[PDB]
Amino acid sequence: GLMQFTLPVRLCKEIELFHFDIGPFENMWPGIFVYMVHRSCGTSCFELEKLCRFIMSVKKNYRRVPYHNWKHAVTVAHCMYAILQNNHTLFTDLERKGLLIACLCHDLDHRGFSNSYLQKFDHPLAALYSTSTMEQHHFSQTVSILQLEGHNIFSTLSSSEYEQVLEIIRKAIIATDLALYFGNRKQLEEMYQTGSLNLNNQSHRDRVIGLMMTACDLCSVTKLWPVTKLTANDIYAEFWAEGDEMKKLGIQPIPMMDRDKKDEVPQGQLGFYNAVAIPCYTTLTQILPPTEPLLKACRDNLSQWEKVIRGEE
Ligand SMILES: O=C(Nc1cnccc1C(=O)N1CCCC1)c1nc(C2CC2)ccc1Nc1cncnc1
Ligand SMILES: [Mg+2]
Ligand SMILES: [Zn+2]
Repeated sequence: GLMQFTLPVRLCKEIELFHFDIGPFENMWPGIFVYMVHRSCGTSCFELEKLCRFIMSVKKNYRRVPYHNWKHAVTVAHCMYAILQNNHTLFTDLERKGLLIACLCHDLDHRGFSNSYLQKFDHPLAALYSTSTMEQHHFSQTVSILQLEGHNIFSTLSSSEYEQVLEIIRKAIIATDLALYFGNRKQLEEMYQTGSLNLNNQSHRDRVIGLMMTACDLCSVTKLWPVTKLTANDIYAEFWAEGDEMKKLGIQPIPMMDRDKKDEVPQGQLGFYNAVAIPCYTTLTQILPPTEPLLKACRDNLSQWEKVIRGEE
């Protein structure tokens, strides 16, 4: 109970910053996450014995894929931890509990393939879940791990607190379906400009939390340039693997996914930062001013990709 986690000084300090990289030492990532839960939620809110067993079962059910892996889970959790700490009073004790857990579990058992690829392959998961295929599977896996003996970190919540937090986690994980992001941000944009945004409206919170999940999920675009550049390699390793599999099914893949069209990556990133990342963090900064560092960082990286095209690296 009096068992704080501490981090080495540089981590202790840098972990509060949005642009923090969790490092190449796998074995520290659980302590990092526990540290985040304790400082964000309390040393009280989860029985340590149970959290650790949950964290290690979640690690076990991420696969050894280049991008959608255990490292991504904790990177995404970290970003949500930074947002919650810089917007202390805007969130309930329960939202803080469920959101860090939602981020850790949001890509559980990802196989390194898009919802589209499942649909054209005709994967059983596409039979069982027609939209947000991987995302409904990710939530399904979360509930599975929560139902293993000695794994229910939510044991101490009232029945109604319990349905609230599992409903936050479910909406949170579904929101990470980037197909849903576009409309969800358009509505938040419209609601913020016309000033009808109201954080006591539950349907309004849901949208705001959805955008936070999109923000946290893309936070590799908000790191120092060298982290962003090297993460971009990982994401393209999966994209091209998927393109190979599309060709294997007799389907010309979109260029993003074609390893022959590697030349066109820097323009691809421009499109992405402009169509997705920049608008995402803009609307998020508008709703939550303290998140501006994510927007500043995203812009630097957009500018870094512009330098790539102009042959300046
Ligand atoms: O780069 C990404 N996507 C694209 C690249 N090239 C072309 C088109 C796209 C694209 O998805 N769209 C949709 C509509 C706009 C174009 C990208 N995608 C995603 C998910 C959407 C899967 C996550 C991160 C990403 N980048 C990235 C991540 N971490 C470090 N550095 C860079
Ligand atoms: Mg995902
Ligand atoms: Zn993700």
